[PDB]
Amino acid sequence: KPHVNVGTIGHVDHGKTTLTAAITTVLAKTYGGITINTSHVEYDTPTRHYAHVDCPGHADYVKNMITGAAQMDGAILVVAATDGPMPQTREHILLGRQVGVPYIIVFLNKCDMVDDEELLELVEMEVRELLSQYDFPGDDTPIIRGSALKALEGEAEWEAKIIELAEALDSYIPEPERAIDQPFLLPIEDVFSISGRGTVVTGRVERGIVKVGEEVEIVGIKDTTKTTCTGVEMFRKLDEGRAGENVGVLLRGTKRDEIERGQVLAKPGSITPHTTFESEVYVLSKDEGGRHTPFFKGYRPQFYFRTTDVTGTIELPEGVEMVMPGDNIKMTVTLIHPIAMDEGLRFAIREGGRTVGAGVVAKIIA
Amino acid sequence: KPHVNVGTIGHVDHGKTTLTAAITTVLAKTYGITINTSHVEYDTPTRHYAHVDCPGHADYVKNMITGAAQMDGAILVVAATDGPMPQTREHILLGRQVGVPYIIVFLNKCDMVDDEELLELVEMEVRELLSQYDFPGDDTPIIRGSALKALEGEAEWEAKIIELAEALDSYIPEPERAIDQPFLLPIEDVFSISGRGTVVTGRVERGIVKVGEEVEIVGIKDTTKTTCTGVEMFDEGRAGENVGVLLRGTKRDEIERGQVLAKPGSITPHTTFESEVYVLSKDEGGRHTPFFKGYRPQFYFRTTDVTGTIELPEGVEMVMPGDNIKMTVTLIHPIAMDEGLRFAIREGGRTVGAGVVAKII
Ligand SMILES: Nc1nc2c(ncn2[C@@H]2O[C@H](COP(=O)(O)OP(=O)(O)O)[C@@H](O)[C@H]2O)c(=O)[nH]1
Ligand SMILES: Nc1nc2c(ncn2[C@@H]2O[C@H](COP(=O)(O)OP(=O)(O)O)[C@@H](O)[C@H]2O)c(=O)[nH]1
Ligand SMILES: [Mg+2]
Ligand SMILES: [Mg+2]
Repeated sequence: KPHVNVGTIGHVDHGKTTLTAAITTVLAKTYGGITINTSHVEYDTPTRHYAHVDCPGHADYVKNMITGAAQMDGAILVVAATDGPMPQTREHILLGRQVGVPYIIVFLNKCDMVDDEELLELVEMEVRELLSQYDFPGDDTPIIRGSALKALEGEAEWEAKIIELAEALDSYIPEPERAIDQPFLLPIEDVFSISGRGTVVTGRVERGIVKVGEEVEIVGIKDTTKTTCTGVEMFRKLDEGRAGENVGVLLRGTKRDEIERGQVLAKPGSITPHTTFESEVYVLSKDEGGRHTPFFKGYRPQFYFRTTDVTGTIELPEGVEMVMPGDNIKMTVTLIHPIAMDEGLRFAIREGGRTVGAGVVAKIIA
Repeated sequence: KPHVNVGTIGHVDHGKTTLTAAITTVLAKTYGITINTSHVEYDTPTRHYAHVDCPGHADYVKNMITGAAQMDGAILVVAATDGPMPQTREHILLGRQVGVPYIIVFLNKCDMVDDEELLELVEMEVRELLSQYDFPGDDTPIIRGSALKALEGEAEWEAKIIELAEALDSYIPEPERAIDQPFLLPIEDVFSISGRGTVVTGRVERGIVKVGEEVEIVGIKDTTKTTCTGVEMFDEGRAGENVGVLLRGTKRDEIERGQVLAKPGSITPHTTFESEVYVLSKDEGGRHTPFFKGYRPQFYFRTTDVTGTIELPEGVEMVMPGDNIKMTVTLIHPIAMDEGLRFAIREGGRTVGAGVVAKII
């Protein structure tokens, strides 16, 4: 069955842990470095298998969304009807946009505590306005009015709202693109000359398929060039290399001195090089073995993108003067040379190979 | 001259604006949160008065809870024609809760009420209301007047404005000056200055700290005590000055922002208190929806935020934007506090409410 990665987000005390348990309980009855703190559960509807991540606190949601083990195919925003939207409601929607969470469904929780239908519609309208503020489609967003606690306790009218939520997961969250179905991309690691064959470049194929005879672009670091794949070897047992495989790709004519580590091989026109991008960055705390002191607009660390690192300079948002350990911030980075990147690409910030930060490319500038 | 802060309270249309004008006129010839105020100053022979009046009920609620000046006394205006009305009662109760220490009554519109029995009946109702809220109803000065006929220059009614001013002068004591109260310093910055030791900085709120004096360190953690070994201004530090206080012994990790330095014994730490709270309206940039008993915002006391949980009054289920309510607050750790301490209610460092400590539990 199709595998979908989801997770709960929202303000502390709004009911993310309770909802996580209610979903597991009801679906079983009905259909039966950086420190990463997570709760992991799996559950099934008739057509799909879900892997669900919840986190204990705000800082953990920030780290999961920016560098967690699984990319969320969709998020369940939990909003308590009693408080309405709160600061981490807003912060988690914003972070969802910045890190590329593609869909959000809302579970309006604690509706057992709110008798007033006008009050429920008022909270729903505030949530849709907030979703639309951050470029989610607030008017089309599924909003389920429920009680995680009364569903976990076995009340039929509230268990029905959990079923309604799972029906929205199935209908509203599409399966992501499989890596094998995306445009070919190989992050280049080693570069060899083989006598009377030519230049071989190695790496693990990230996306797609490369076949003997296909044109490839060499993208990043230096101006983009093009060549032809004249052979493909797979490391561990017509010729081709597939997403997830370690391969050696033989190139026509390209010399050792015309291709390097940290460039990519890609389907021509599928990916572009950039120096300048907006990002969301988590700065490691002192307890995670990161920086002890804040940094300012001058800071010049190394950015680690796939198989290489590149120096760059940062700009901070309007009215922000410094960035403290453990903070997350929007920063505009200018790398000393271009790197192949799309929105959603993860990177590390390092100081002599101590990790000090984790980022996601939010928006490419020019 | 001694400076005294006063103001008018009472029900819409009972004559607070008219009385404000009448006092000014007769004394001259004789001698975020949206803050809406009318400010006038007037003098008696011995005292200078700064007087605040407000246009609407919601403005009087905001002035009492978060106004720039603590009232030393309030003039309650009651129309003899209506008697006490809902905002009469609400302002007296709020006055008790925010610690307004004296109320004088101006029974207004007596130009419209020819019947002495009826005037005595309104006076008895006002005295009973004041006593219901622990003001001294039986001994409260009550002046029978007409703000309008005084403002229009009728001598019989101008004389009652003079009677009201003589009551301001005799009934309202001057407040304690901050310089004469026990030393209190809200702690902001904490430095280690090797060769001297730990300096704590802030603006002296009350009193004087002198080199060699013992201070208590109050709030957040269990109370500790040490000695002042130095005072720098940015021998002593006085109320209103920015200072750095050097401490005997204390390490940078044994003192923190949000604690206070105090005269020992003068202030105690508490988690639990009753408060009067004004919740900002949507138009003031506050909350859009009501909150219920589970709400857990931050409470800003002097120099620091502290998370807390709330209990509402019996039979209150929710609090709307723009409402003012009595709430019981339980903070996650103690804060040095007395009755009358103001605080902010914040969401993500953004202000959603203003309150005052009414009773320590
Ligand atoms: N009344 C009510 N309480 C709820 C509901 N869901 C959760 N709670 C309570 O709210 C509190 C916080 O829930 P929890 O799931 O731990 O919140 P989290 O911080 O978002 O994970 C717990 O006491 C829950 O029992 C609900 O639907 N109705
Ligand atoms: N007859 C009479 N009318 C008065 C007196 N004092 C005020 N008024 C009138 O009552 C109305 C309300 O007065 P105002 O001072 O604006 O009331 P506020 O809402 O309490 O500020 C106005 O029409 C005044 O002229 C008074 O002593 N006698
Ligand atoms: Mg939880
Ligand atoms: Mg008025």
